Amino acid sequence: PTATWNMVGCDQNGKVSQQISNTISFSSTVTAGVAVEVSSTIEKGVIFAKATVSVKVTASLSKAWTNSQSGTTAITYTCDNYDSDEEFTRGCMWQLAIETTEVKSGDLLVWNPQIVKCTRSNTAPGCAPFTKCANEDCTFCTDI
Amino acid sequence: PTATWNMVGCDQNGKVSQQISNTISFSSTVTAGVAVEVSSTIEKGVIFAKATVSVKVTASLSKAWTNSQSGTTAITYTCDNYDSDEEFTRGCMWQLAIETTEVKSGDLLVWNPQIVKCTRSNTAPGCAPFTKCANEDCTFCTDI
Ligand SMILES: [Ca+2]
Ligand SMILES: [Ca+2]
Repeated sequence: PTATWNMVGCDQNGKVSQQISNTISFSSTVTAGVAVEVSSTIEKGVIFAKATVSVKVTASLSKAWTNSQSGTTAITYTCDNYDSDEEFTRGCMWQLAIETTEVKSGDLLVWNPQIVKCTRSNTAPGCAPFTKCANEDCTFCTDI
Repeated sequence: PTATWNMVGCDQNGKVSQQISNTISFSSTVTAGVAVEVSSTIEKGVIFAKATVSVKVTASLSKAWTNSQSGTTAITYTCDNYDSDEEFTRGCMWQLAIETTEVKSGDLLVWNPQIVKCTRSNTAPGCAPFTKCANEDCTFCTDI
């Protein structure tokens, strides 16, 4: 047993499944505005102390145009059987620990592939992807 | 019985399931703008009180570019059976109380694993993950 796996969820009493999603989006906005300011002031100031009062009135009008596009991918995995080939009715879903080479398709679709495994209980597996316990206490692995 | 569980939902008359989701997202915006202000003022002021009126006209034009990416994981659990192996037609769903080591996969995928259990009724279980009542009043637990 070489590989190390991360546990992703355990259910003692039924199914476990997962969905993994990535979104990429690009957006842009164009804004055009105009403003009109009409102020005035009255200031009286002779022999020593000066005092003013101002009244300003502003009016604005803008218009923005946005457009955007996104793309998303979503992979879903379900636990259906153990390595022994019996139906899965409980316990844990595992994800291979190696980080992996991202897949792209054009500018806004991206995947990052996972390799998922399901086991009877929550004791961590060691066997390689597509490799099964060969002996009772799982110190050897054979091709599935 | 060692473990403590939190109740997450009870249905006296059918199924209970849950879905747990985590999203991580990074975004950035770049904004470039340009403004033109064309003001003027008329102020008349001799012997002793001064008075002005101002008219300002502004026009702006900006453009923002945003791009973002997110990633989300969603694990779903369903209650299918009791520890006795009968079909689940009512009862409660439980979540192990210990906080748990988060799994990551690159920059925007995160899980935090749960261990879920389902029971016949709403009396709190104490048995360890993958461990079942061994006796009528559940003071001892055996491997499932
Ligand atoms: Ca086989
Ligand atoms: Ca059993």
